[PDB]
Amino acid sequence: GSSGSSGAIYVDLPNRQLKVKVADRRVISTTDAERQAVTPPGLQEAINDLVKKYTLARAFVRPSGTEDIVRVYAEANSQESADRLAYEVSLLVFQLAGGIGERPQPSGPSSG
Repeated sequence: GSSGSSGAIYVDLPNRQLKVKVADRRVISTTDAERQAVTPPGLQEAINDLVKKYTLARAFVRPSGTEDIVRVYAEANSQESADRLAYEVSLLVFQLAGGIGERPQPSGPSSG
C-alpha cells in the first residue's frame, strides 16, 4: 500500500470586488487637483475610519488602468463586513467620484 498528500493553501479570507463605470472625469468637485497628501484627501481617511470601525477590515480602489472602469475591493474577517464594506465603498465612490453605471446591489441575508 501507499498514500500521498496535497500541498496547497487551505484558507482564503472573504473578499468582495466591484466596478463603478464612472460616467467620466472632471466636473465633479471632489475629483480634481492632485497635491497635498495622497488624493483624494479624506477618502483614505473616511474609509480608513470604516476600516478601523470594523473588525480586521480592508478596503481599496483602483482607478484607470488598462481599462476605463474603476476597480473596487473590500475584505474583512467576516463575510458580512467584507460585503457591507464592499457595497459601501462602491457606493462611497459612486458619490465621491460621482460614479454611476452598474450600481452595487445588496447582498441580502438569505440562507437555506
